[PDB]
Amino acid sequence: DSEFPCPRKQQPAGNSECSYYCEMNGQWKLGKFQNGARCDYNAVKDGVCNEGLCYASGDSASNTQNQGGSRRQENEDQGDDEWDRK
Repeated sequence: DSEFPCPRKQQPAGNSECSYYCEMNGQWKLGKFQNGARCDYNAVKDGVCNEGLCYASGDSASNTQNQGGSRRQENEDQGDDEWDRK
């Protein structure tokens, strides 16, 4: 128990995510399905989802930014063509 207040919710057929919709405290709140439903990660990894988004289990990995850069100008025209003024 942390947040997401609503009773165990009801998922339809052809599901792959876990979140729900219900009205608690006069605001639309997200609810929770049976802890660990199948995700888009069912026929590629093991699917265990709950608490608003899609989740994966069995394999985990993380990526970092080893490439990057900065740009001073995004256009070489140095103006806007929407106004069409110089």
